[PDB]
Amino acid sequence: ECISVKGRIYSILKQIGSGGSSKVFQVLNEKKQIYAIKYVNLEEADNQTLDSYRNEIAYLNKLQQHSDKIIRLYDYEITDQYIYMVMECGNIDLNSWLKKKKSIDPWERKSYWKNMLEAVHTIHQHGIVHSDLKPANFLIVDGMLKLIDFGIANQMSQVGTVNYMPPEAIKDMKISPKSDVWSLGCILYYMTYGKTPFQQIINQISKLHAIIDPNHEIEFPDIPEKDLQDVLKCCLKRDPKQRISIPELLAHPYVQIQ
Ligand SMILES: Clc1ccc2c(NCC3CC3)ncnc2c1
Repeated sequence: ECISVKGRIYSILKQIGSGGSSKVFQVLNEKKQIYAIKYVNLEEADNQTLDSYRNEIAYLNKLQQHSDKIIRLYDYEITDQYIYMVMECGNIDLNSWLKKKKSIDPWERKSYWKNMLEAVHTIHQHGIVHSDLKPANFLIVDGMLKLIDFGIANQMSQVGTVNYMPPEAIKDMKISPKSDVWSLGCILYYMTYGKTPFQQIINQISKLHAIIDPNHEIEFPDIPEKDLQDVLKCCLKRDPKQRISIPELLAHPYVQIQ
């Protein structure tokens, strides 16, 4: 089984990415170099959907040259019927790795955090707020985290967590770069304490109520890394104005010292 993209033939090893109008394949070029090919079927896509797809592709292509913490787009083919994207394969996505992980090495966690800040800072610098950050949006490649997507794509049953959702998004029923800081904060909180801040709340309506409720205090059990603890408290402030920024996070002792 094979796919051609801009003349070049790729043999398929397996399917990574599953279901929807979109599939991801692990593939090899004729020199046996490994890649991921993202395949999108465009037959049922309206113009607004199409426009979001072209817009994410254009941004991914542009911002590549600005950080190596953003996934590599090598090439693509795009017609009225389909998109093929030839991309960096990597080793494993962050969520699948975290699921099979007993505990995280403090050094690795700090390193992943640095990568995540770098990727997200980069998109913010070009006017993009992701607004839907989770572990699955990060790919581990040679012990480096890379951002897989920018959250621009429009649309593609018991999945789609609200665990990383910021309070101002829920009260808004504005989104800003601080919204990404919250979700990053929930990812780091999960890498620190083994769960996300509101993961205990069974009912989703209740969960959303806890997220926005000032009287609902998030717990920050004492840990050896006091700087890590402070990062979490700064990221998980409900008021976006008082929430720490990415530039402030990049100067934080947690990422700078030792
Ligand atoms: Cl676009 C893209 C590229 C690679 C992905 C990936 N790679 C890890 C799979 C073991 C090969 N895992 C999950 N999603 C991916 C998405």
